[PDB]
Amino acid sequence: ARPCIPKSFGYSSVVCVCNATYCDSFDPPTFPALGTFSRYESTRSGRRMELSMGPIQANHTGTGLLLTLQPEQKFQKVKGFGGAMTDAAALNILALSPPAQNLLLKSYFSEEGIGYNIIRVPMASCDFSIRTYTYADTPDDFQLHNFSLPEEDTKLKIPLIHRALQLAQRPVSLLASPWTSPTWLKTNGAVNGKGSLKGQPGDIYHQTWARYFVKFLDAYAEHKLQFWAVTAENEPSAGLLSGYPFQCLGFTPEHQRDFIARDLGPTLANSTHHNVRLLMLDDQRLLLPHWAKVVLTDPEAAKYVHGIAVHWYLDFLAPAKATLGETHRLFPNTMLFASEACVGSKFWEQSVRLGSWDRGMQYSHSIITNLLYHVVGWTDWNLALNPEGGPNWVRNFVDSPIIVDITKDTFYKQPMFYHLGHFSKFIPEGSQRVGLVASQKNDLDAVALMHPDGSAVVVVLNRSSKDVPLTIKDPAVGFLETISPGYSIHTYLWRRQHH
Ligand SMILES: *[C@@H]1O[C@H](CO)[C@@H](O[C@@H]2O[C@H](CO)[C@@H](O)[C@H](O)[C@H]2NC(C)=O)[C@H](O)[C@H]1NC(C)=O
Ligand SMILES: *[C@@H]1O[C@H](CO)[C@@H](O[C@@H]2O[C@H](CO)[C@@H](O)[C@H](O)[C@H]2NC(C)=O)[C@H](O)[C@H]1NC(C)=O
Ligand SMILES: C=C(C)c1cccc([C@@H](N)CN(C)S(=O)(=O)c2cc(F)cc(F)c2)c1
Ligand SMILES: *[C@@H]1O[C@H](CO)[C@@H](O)[C@H](O)[C@H]1NC(C)=O
Ligand SMILES: [K+]
Ligand SMILES: [K+]
Repeated sequence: ARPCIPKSFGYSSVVCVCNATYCDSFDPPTFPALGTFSRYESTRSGRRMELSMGPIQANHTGTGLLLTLQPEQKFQKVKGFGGAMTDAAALNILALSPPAQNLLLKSYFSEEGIGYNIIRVPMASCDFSIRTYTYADTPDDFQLHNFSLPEEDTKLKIPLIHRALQLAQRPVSLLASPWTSPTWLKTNGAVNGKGSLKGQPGDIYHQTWARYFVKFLDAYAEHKLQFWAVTAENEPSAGLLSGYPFQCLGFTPEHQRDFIARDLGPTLANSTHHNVRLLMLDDQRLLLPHWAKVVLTDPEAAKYVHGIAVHWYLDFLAPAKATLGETHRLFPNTMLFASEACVGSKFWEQSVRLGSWDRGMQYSHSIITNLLYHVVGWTDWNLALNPEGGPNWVRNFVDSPIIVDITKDTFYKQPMFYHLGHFSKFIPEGSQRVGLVASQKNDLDAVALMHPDGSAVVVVLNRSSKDVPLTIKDPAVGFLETISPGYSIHTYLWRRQHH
């Protein structure tokens, strides 16, 4: 439709520039006819999800790298992909002119963009807020008569979510997560710092907190928004830490277990929102498998927990097999879901690196990692930030796939945007990961899935500098002869028919 207008800021690759009159976009999605494949290619050298087509061939007589699809080796079904409508994201989006706002939202949520189908919604304030508040700051309101949504919700987040839903053809799922409770429910009486709910699960404090989730869902439902899931707390481990700088609420895994079993599970199940799924953890992966063991081996907690939400701070190393792998082995029927990821959080690295191919590769490598370890979806953090990586009331700035420069009424689509889009655009909800076997050792990262309609999608990431010729074999269908250029990412799509 409209190509990337590239701009360099001195990092390893380019951003695509959008403004009030222009943004890069795709034509309406169509599949290549049976016997043809589509390839979307992005490269450090500047290609941005460029479409080409090739033939599927009956024969192959190379001896080089062969990737054989395993369409009958089935893994997890995919929920989807998206990002977070924080106060910071909403403020940044709405600071653009109406035309630029629309082109930003279409970039993420339209079929002429990358087809996001998940939005994570903070329950009141977090670090990516400029005001500290909860929905029930009036103290000792245990029946939550004064619970209400402030303008951050009613004027900023909710209208933007509605606009996103209008632009999407794919059903969008919302996920809610709280950072802090009202301070009068907390041992330390502050939004931040070390502190937990007062008392113990099953008591008035805990019941009030569970009821606040229902009040939140009720309030959003009054605005005609329904949630797919909630998490039991954003990063519950954070509130166990002395001096924690911003909004938090500390739970040990035992506290979370008992809160879910006694309070949050029963309260949600008793409500009109009983179909909303409950995800535990919502925290970093080295807390697994221990946290899953503590919560899910209690049958009274386990019956309320639909899944385990994981956060990915891509700046930092941690094992995958020992965390996600072991958790899936122990609890295969409890889905894993990546509810937050970000990069740029180290104080000594530039929060926003406009055009960083490396940060793009961190996004796609993380997504592939997640999908190969059974994770059913992947959710970015802030949908948009300013060039400082904000706003953020504690200056905990980070990067975002879209960076807004309001002085030019312009926004920049980072490599991260395209790396995420190589997945989000091409993996409909209900797709199933399938196997993909390499004939020889190689430097590529790849994942294969099957759409609900049986079509194939393969993503190939090359983090190496070398162009790698390869062949994809679909045993039902034939061979795709291709190349994975150095510092590229490709998505391949084709129709599958059997004979
Ligand atoms: C939005 O960005 C576009 C693309 O850069 C601007 O349009 C370009 O303007 C330059 C300078 O006149 C032309 O040489 C290009 O040919 C234009 N490109 C296209 C695709 O039209 C546009 O002026 C910007 N809009 C605003 C409101 O600033
Ligand atoms: C379970 O859900 C029902 C709502 O259907 C709750 O019943 C309401 O309780 C409030 C007081 O908390 C009353 O003022 C309403 O009149 C009740 N409504 C109905 C329709 O019965 C019930 O309290 C909930 N139980 C819990 C949370 O333990
Ligand atoms: C191209 C194919 C099909 C392929 C088959 C087997 C192995 C490989 C490896 N070169 C890389 N893998 C270990 S991986 O692709 O399985 C992988 C990549 C990732 F980004 C995160 C991860 F945990 C595993 C490639
Ligand atoms: C494919 O393979 C066999 C090799 O013997 C041959 O019969 C056939 O003509 C080849 N070429 C094509 C285009 O199918
Ligand atoms: K209030
Ligand atoms: K930083």
